[PDB]
Amino acid sequence: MTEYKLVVVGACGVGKSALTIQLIQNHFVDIEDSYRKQVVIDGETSLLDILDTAGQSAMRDQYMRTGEGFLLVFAINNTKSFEDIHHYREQIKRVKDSEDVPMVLVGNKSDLPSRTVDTKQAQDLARSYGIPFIETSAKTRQGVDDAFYTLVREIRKHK
Ligand SMILES: Nc1nc2c(ncn2[C@@H]2O[C@H](COP(=O)(O)OP(=O)(O)O)[C@@H](O)[C@H]2O)c(=O)[nH]1
Repeated sequence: MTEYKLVVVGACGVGKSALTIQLIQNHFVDIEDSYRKQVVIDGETSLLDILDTAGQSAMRDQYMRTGEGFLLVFAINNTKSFEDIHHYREQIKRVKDSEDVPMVLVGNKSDLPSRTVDTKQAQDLARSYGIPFIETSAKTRQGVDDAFYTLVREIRKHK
């Protein structure tokens, strides 16, 4: 059976944990740093081993090296978190020592009316990196499966 090591990166408070909890435990409440569950994606059974991190040591650099795919998460009501995305992508590329690393850009908190990051901005950035962009809400579950499953699919095309 296939195991996919995924890493969810992004600034503090963007909803990395909420997204992962929603995926794995199917709920949202307004504490675990890692998660593990077997799911079926496009008919293939996959064990997802997922780490949520903001980069703020030995475990971290380790999980980056072996992480096979990365969700780059920002919140649509957090301009700084969007600006931080470049730093996260560059850091990953450095540690992987590679230019073809599976990634997906995730704009979370899409249910909220406060928006300071335009969808156009995010789409343009994703196009530049050559990766998918998915709008999500850990609260409503919008895009949650799609974000993670799309990443798994990026990992497959990569191999
Ligand atoms: N409204 C809304 N709140 C969210 C969403 N995702 C996370 N949150 C809230 O944002 C806060 C920080 O989320 P958290 O998962 O701890 O962020 P993390 O530091 O990236 O893991 C918490 O109060 C969450 O309930 C979302 O999609 N919508």
